[PDB]
Amino acid sequence: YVFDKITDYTSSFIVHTPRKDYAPEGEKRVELHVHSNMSTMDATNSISDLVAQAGKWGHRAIAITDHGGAQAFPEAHSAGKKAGVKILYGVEANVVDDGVPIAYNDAHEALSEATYVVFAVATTGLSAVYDTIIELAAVKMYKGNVIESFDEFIDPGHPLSRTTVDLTGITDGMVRGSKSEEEVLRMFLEFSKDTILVAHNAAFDMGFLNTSYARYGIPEAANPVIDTLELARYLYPQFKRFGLGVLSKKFGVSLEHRAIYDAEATGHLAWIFVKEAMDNHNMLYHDQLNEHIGEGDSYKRARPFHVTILAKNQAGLKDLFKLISMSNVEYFERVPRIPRSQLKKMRENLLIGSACDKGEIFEAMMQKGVEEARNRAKFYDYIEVMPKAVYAPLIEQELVKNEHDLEEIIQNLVEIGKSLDKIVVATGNVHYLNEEDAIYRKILINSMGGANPLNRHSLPDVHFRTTDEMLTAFHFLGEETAKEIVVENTNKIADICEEVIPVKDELYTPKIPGSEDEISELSYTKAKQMYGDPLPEIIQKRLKKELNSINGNGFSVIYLIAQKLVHKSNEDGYLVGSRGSVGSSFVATMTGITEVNPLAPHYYCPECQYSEFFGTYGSGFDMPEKQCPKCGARLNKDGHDIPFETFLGFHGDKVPDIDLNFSGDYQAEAHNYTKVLFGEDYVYRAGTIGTVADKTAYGYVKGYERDNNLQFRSAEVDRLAKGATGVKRTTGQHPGGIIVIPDYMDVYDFTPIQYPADDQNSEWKTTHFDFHSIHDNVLKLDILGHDDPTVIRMLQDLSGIDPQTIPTDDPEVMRIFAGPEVLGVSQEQIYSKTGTLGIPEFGTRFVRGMLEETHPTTFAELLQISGLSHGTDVWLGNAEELIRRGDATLAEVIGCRDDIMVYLIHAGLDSGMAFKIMETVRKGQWNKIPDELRETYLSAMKENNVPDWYIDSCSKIKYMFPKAHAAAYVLMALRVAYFKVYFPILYYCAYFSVRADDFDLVSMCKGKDAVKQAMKEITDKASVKEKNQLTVLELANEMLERGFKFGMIDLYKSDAVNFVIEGDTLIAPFRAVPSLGTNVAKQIVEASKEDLATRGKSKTLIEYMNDNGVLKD
Ligand SMILES: [Mg+2]
Ligand SMILES: [Zn+2]
Ligand SMILES: [Zn+2]
Ligand SMILES: [Zn+2]
Ligand SMILES: [Zn+2]
Repeated sequence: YVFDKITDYTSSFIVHTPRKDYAPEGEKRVELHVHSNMSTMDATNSISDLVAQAGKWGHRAIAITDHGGAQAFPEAHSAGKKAGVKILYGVEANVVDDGVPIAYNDAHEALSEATYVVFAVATTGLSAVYDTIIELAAVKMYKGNVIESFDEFIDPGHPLSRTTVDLTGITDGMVRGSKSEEEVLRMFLEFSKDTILVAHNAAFDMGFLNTSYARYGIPEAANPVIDTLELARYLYPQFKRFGLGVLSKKFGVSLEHRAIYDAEATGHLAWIFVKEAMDNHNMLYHDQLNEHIGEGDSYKRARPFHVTILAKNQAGLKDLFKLISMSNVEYFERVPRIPRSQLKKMRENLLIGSACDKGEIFEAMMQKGVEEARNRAKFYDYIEVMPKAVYAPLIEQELVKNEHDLEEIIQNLVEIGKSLDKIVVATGNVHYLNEEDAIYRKILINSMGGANPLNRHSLPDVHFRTTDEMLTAFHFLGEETAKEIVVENTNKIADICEEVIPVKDELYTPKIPGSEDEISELSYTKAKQMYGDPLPEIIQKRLKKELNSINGNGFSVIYLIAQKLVHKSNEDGYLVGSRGSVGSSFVATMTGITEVNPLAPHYYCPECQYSEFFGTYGSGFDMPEKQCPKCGARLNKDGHDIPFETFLGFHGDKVPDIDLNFSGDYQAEAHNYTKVLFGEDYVYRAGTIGTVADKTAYGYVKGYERDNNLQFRSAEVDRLAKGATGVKRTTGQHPGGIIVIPDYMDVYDFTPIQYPADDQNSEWKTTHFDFHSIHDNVLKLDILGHDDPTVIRMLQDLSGIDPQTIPTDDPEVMRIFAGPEVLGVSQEQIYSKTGTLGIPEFGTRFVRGMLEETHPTTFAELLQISGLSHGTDVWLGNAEELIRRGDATLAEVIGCRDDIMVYLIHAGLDSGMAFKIMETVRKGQWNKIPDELRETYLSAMKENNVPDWYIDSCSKIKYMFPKAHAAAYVLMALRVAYFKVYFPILYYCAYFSVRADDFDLVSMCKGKDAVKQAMKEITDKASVKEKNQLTVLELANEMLERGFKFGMIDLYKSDAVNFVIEGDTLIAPFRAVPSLGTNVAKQIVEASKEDLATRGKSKTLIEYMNDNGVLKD
């Protein structure tokens, strides 16, 4: 089979009828237990392909039930709508019994004075139903002292398996000659009279005893019982391990596992436990031992079991989301846990199921008996019986002795269900699609090793089974029973559930009263202040069209939130930049959200509010410095000719998207204000599902071959890797996204919630679903963090210059981009043609060579450089050769999509056609577009006399950067350049303190020679770290060549993270010193050489300073 590379399903190399459901059309099964790749590191197939498979097999419904999550619900919805297959939305939850009693036969005896027969049993196994006691020990204890002892051996007819001979120190001879049970049971019944039975895991030992009793018609002997396991859990929740040995060790009790020892050990503890129960609490009787049960962290110590929960109706889906959210947020231990009481409250619209062999019913039937399974099954709505293979690992694990006993377990479960009038269904616990895939799942598990108990044994065959396979597998039950539990009951369960929709259809934005009016008032107030009450026609038309598009579509909330966030940012003294197309909005400019002005190049008078508008000038900043005609003030200039259609789309029917680069420091404050704005219960950090990628998958595959010692063709490694790829590995938060839920709706109408990476200490909750499926229905606010706003603010603190006052039309920043002669350093010295090292977006070697080659000296030319840099194929094979060959200037070449549109409309082409042409070129689809469309575009361009090179340039373009983000980058660059060109020490301090994280401090402090040698090493090389060090070292060499110097870290002159300035030397932060740490840095700031070492706690860092000359000081 060609998987890229041809696979025979046996091996791989480097140079078919699909599975069919043969059942009749109406007699197809419904698969009710499906695990997708959203079950963390458990299943490997996407829900989409499972749903597609089901749609080819004619099943009328399928159920998605992942392990503790619903993260495959949106993809499942899409797949079910494509395949015409009904989706039942469920989860495989880990449910913990809320209340597990400590005392079993409630009685009003006094614990301090009662007689305890602390007993124990050696066994042939764990299943009281299919294995028997091989020994019986007990110690009658009083007042904490032993009174009597009863130890006996019981001989099973079969020889003891080597497992028992080892687990239990009992051999066949050891019990070769022993009394019959009937007799040993009667002896223990008389011995255990008028006493309080005691056991560790008293459920296990009481079930065995009662089963043995019932084997001879002996009375059940229901005297009061105590389970030391539960008592220890309740009394010492602090412990995380409660096994006898562990507990015996903790409380200093000695044990080798022979029943006699076990018994004496439990007794030596049980005395302590009962004393603690009587003293530390008010439990002086047996009954009082059960009063406080299932209260508190009880969920944390309980052992979860698998349950299947299916949403009955849309209310049921909301309830499943609330249960998933609570299991993630309130009842999480090493897994999302649902207390059984919570599942009972919310079950009117939930069909609860018995799940798999890890369920309560299968566990009870295989280890406790039909009556316990019949009582537990009372709580479920349907019973799940899987084909024997799924239960095959149990036989290999020796839980079920043979195929005869396993057939007895499945048949009993079918009967118990008919008896209680419950739907019994065959499910399949599907974890993969076809059987060739099994190895896919096996290669994924092996990676976890001892973490996954599934490794201890072999994995089952959990593959989607056709209807006939399931029917044939359960045929062992009978003919009118297999067809019932496979086809009829499953379809009955499917018909019970009403159609559910997990994802909404429209966008639900928050409501702020007076938002449209507020946005209009802000925009018009700013416009009047900048251009006068008799507003110019151009600005009038722009504002009217923008505001009609915004307020008309109900998007004023997006702009209003953006405005409040940016205003608060300004009040704290932080500039907010933007990413995307928000700068294309003049309402965004006037409301203060953006600093880019999308208007046409224009002059405006600061005092008269006069105005003149112009495509002769590419941008207003690139215009003569004229003086106001009306008065003597220097006319201000602005405008970058950015249409709003790029942001609000043609016709303005598009949802505004405002990504704001707030400072890295202030992002927390911004998110907290988004909470204040909408409430702590309606804002959630966005969520991302980190999965396994091919590098990791290849690693896991190679690890399997090494561990199992099997060679694979390299191509087989490749095929196996492409198959373990896409499996959920973890969950994360988006870098700065926040999702807001309308106060007239709750999060559960959209998604469950959780903590990122399941960290319960997280200050924010994330959405359970991907932001990629909830962002078309609720507002996703991108409050991103960027280092640029952190640099400008510190430069303002260091210099006082208000950032806005800085002029971006300076006549020396163009010089910075032409050459370093403005800086006062030679190209030979700074090792770069342009003195733009460290100017945001203008210091990468590639972009620096682009500048050296084209020598731009205008704001429009700098925008073209930024576009050439963030566009694929727009330059290396496009405008780099059109410029070197001399065909076109830097200004003429295509650099941004908005530039494409403006030029096509600067020429006679109609605006609508250009928008279409701009979109086509932006999406790298010009080649893809059919000749009819390409011909319309070509004819229009030629009629407007479009230069022939332009069309050729368009054909090779892939992705083109937006013009507004480019203008933001260029403004930040020009402000940081003002300081670099005018106030160098301040610029250098800000850059290092905010961006530089890796300093070869000793080399930088030594002088130029050292930095030069260090750069050579990197030049000869290299790891990401080496190149980061090389960028910091290059800025260091520029600063050193400029006469400024660095200083060694000073105990009384070094800030923890920020460089300090004295003359032309920046004192260095403690953070820079190799691994001086950040917490250690803060501690030093808070504060003999030994005394300093103490405040810091590291001897190794003390040795560093002792060698670099601070400790010498
Ligand atoms: Mg025991
Ligand atoms: Zn699983
Ligand atoms: Zn399960
Ligand atoms: Zn399962
Ligand atoms: Zn004027």
